[PDB]
Amino acid sequence: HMCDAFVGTWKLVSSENFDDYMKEVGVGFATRKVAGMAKPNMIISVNGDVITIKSESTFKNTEISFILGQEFDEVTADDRKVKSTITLDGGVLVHVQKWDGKSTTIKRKREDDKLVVECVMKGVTSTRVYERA
Ligand SMILES: O=C(O)c1csc(CCc2cccc(Cl)c2)n1
Repeated sequence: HMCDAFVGTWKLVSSENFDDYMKEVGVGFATRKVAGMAKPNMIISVNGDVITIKSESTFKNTEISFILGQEFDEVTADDRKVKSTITLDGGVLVHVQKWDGKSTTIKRKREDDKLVVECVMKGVTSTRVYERA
């Protein structure tokens, strides 16, 4: 029952500062523009100890499966090859990505009927709000 409130299909409804976040991560112009235009559906499911997060959009379809606290190698939608660890901290899913001596954290939180995604690198944050599909 660890992630019960996150499970489901969620659709993007708002975004703030995502272009700047992507600039900080190092994403190039054309990818930023097409990725920024995406309106992803995020699909979260749990089977035993294995969590799966899919993100589907006209930009890219991604899928990760993982066990909490257990690192995995990930190819991000922007084509970074990162070492990722996802943990639950106080009811927040905390997704840390390490690559080329850099780090970024993606937090996923349930707030009211929304699923809020907060993306941080260095002092640049982006907040993206999803609603049930
Ligand atoms: O709203 C989302 O699901 C969301 C926000 S950041 C993220 C990781 C994947 C990602 C996609 C495009 C550019 C970069 Cl730099 C990172 N996913």
